[PDB]
Amino acid sequence: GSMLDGPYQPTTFTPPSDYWILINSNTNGVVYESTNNSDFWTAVIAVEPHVDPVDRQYNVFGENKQFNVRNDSDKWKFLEMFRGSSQNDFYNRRTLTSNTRLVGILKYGGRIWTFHGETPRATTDSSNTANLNGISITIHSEFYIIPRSQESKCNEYINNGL
Ligand SMILES: CC(=O)N[C@@H]1[C@@H](O[C@@H]2O[C@H](CO)[C@H](O)[C@H](O)[C@H]2O[C@@H]2O[C@@H](C)[C@@H](O)[C@@H](O)[C@@H]2O)[C@H](O)[C@@H](CO)O[C@H]1O
Repeated sequence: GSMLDGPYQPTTFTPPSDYWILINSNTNGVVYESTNNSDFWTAVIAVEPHVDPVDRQYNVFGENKQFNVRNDSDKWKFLEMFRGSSQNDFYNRRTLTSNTRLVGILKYGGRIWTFHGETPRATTDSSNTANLNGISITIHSEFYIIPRSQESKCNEYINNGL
């Protein structure tokens, strides 16, 4: 393969450990939905530039939800919405403000890692789970696969683009 392997078309799958999934977001709305149905639900919402605070409807994990969103940047903003238990409300856990429209997720070392902050200085952070292998993802845009060992490149792509 290539080190940067893709693009792959939208699908649902169980990500392999130790590869970055790099998603080229092409629109507003749900970029991906990821859960193991027990303790980990993350959905990322894309919010186009210059959106004043507004309540929008999104379907996530087959549930209509209303999220208040805003973006006061020229860049796109990606909202990580999380719940760690089925009955809890989703909350906005992390954001990534980005000119490149690339969003990253990785299973590595018992945890899920994602990029947050603001390009070109976006950085990674981890999220815990007691069922890492059970996490599946439905990705609604094209994506790429890059080994964790080449995170340096992944970071470059997240921060400066393809
Ligand atoms: C110390 C370490 O290995 N950190 C890993 C993370 O990689 C770091 O990511 C931060 C942003 O949050 C910085 O970019 C930092 O430079 C990164 O460390 C560099 O790259 C990593 C992959 C290693 O090669 C390290 O030697 C190098 O300095 C990484 O994001 C997470 C999740 O994969 O694991 C951390 O251990």
